[PDB]
Amino acid sequence: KLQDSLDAGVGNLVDADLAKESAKLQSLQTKQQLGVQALSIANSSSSAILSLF
Amino acid sequence: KLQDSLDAGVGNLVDADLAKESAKLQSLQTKQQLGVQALSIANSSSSAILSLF
Repeated sequence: KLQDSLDAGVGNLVDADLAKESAKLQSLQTKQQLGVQALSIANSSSSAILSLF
Repeated sequence: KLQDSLDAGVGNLVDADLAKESAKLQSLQTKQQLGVQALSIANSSSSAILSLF
């Protein structure tokens, strides 16, 4: 019983809660796509000046 | 006879009614599956915003 409680305690110390990581994963994938889109918007600022010339 | 009645009384105090636990077990397994499905629905809320960009 003592060996089982030491192993369960190690699990309390280091194990991930995977049900919570699933939510973090989905939101982070959406954030990465929005970040690529925002960088694409920032890249195009120079093209606006071409119209004046 | 007194020893048998003391042992039966301990059983009245602590024993589980397993026919009732079988119903609780089945309903709880269904509830766990529905909870995983509900968490899966909640995880997907961010993906709706990607359409606007």
